[PDB]
Amino acid sequence: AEEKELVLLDFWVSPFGQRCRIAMAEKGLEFEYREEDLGNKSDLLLRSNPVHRKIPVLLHAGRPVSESLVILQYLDDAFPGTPHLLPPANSGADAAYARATARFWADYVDRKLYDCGSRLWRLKGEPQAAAGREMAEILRTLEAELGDREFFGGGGGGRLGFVDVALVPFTAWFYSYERCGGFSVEEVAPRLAAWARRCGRIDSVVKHLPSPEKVYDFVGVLKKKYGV
Amino acid sequence: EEKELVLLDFWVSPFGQRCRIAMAEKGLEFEYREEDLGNKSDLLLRSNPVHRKIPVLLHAGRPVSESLVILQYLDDAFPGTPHLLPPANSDADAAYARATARFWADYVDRKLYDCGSRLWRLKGEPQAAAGREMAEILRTLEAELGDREFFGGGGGGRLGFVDVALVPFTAWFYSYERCGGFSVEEVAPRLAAWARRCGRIDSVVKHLPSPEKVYDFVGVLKKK
Ligand SMILES: N[C@@H](CCC(=O)N[C@@H](CS)C(=O)NCC(=O)O)C(=O)O
Ligand SMILES: N[C@H](CCC(=O)N[C@@H](CS)C(=O)NCC(=O)O)C(=O)O
Ligand SMILES: N[C@H](CCC(=O)N[C@@H](CS)C(=O)NCC(=O)O)C(=O)O
Ligand SMILES: [Cl-]
Ligand SMILES: [Cl-]
Ligand SMILES: [Cl-]
Ligand SMILES: [Cl-]
Ligand SMILES: [Cl-]
Ligand SMILES: [Cl-]
Ligand SMILES: [Cl-]
Ligand SMILES: [Cl-]
Ligand SMILES: [Cl-]
Ligand SMILES: [Mg+2]
Ligand SMILES: [Mg+2]
Repeated sequence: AEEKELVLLDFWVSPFGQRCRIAMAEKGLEFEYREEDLGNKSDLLLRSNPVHRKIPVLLHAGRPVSESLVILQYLDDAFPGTPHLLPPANSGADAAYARATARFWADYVDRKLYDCGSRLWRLKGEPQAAAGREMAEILRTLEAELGDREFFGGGGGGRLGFVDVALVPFTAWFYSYERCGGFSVEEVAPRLAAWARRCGRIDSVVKHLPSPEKVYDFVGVLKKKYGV
Repeated sequence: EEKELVLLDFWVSPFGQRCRIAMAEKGLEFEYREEDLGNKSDLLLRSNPVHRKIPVLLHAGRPVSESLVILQYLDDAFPGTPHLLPPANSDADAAYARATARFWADYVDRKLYDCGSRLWRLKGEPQAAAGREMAEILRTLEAELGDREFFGGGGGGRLGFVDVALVPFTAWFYSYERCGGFSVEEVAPRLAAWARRCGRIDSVVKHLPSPEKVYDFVGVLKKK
């Protein structure tokens, strides 16, 4: 008799499923994690997300919610007593505008990180370097939005907000972006690097993110799984 | 910035048309400004510097971009007006209904625009292929609507989040049919029916062009 029967269909190295893991951890919500083999998807995943057949999928008392950013908003809507990722406009202030800004930047993460990152290990030579330059600029753009704040959330909450959660799993890929793209996050976007180190000390993030070296090793298998 | 709301837009954009419809549904007046996409205004470049795309909604000079974002902003910022998404804490299944609505609106964004463009862009068996895929997409939206009057709640009798997201694309159905070799009536009749019902609603009459005008525009796109 707690809050919820939560189950998460996921894949260990997924940045998208990691979002939902961190958000539940942040919220004190316990869940059953089920590892899926994406080459051998389970009947339950295929039934629970028939449209996309992707993880993560969150099942709350047997009813599925797909798409990581949708699950994140759900975790606020469905559990109003837990610390919120987006400010409730249920208190007015500049809440409405702050929510819109947060959705814009989470959307921007969804549009840029995964796809643009993947080019870094799918391409080689100059095309790879060019993809690296675009990655650096994406990180500079994130940096610019963070400005002088401790977190993307705005703010003074001292904890992870919606955008922070959306972006933080990719901090585990920064190393891989560095080696493949030919730049250093520290040089290109020092304040984003500092943000990644701050986030990296937070228990939810420590728990749910793999190390940069483990991700680099996975990128290694991906780099083979495409050309040969 | 004469009235509170200024919408930077492009006349035939289905994404801007969502915002126009949403405001009309909410009783919110706004100033409409046409952007020349080959000559973007300084105001647009400054307000959406990240993507440089319309629509942009400026509420008392503050920009909100991304059409689905704007729709949610219009509920959040104007809580007294008719809602596109049911309020989470104000059925008691609101949380789940909202997630379902966001899921489907995302589906429209991920499929309609992109699958549709291919239909006029390409010209042969690839065009045909695009055709095939659009038909399954419209079929999938049909199955989510099921026997309901609107994608939104129901009992209420008005457009919700997903209706408004998708409705402008109903003006493009004729063009998809022509370009991709299929019939909406054959592949998704209940969806065709939904489109007709929405087409009697004041906001939709006002802000959507006719299918023929969309098709002519498609023809202008091709010639170029
Ligand atoms: N829009 C998504 C994408 C999630 C996604 O890309 N999942 C990958 C794993 S990282 C997947 O399940 N696709 C399955 C496949 O490769 O067949 C979300 O935000 O959750
Ligand atoms: N519509 C897509 C957009 C692709 C995109 O997001 N490009 C990334 C690299 S993967 C980028 O850095 N774009 C320019 C920017 O975000 O400033 C396309 O043109 O193919
Ligand atoms: N993410 C979308 C995209 C809006 C969009 O695609 N805008 C197009 C016009 S329909 C645009 O502004 N393109 C600018 C250009 O062509 O440079 C939204 O929902 O608002
Ligand atoms: Cl693995
Ligand atoms: Cl199963
Ligand atoms: Cl709660
Ligand atoms: Cl290459
Ligand atoms: Cl902060
Ligand atoms: Cl560097
Ligand atoms: Cl431009
Ligand atoms: Cl299906
Ligand atoms: Cl209904
Ligand atoms: Mg750029
Ligand atoms: Mg700099």
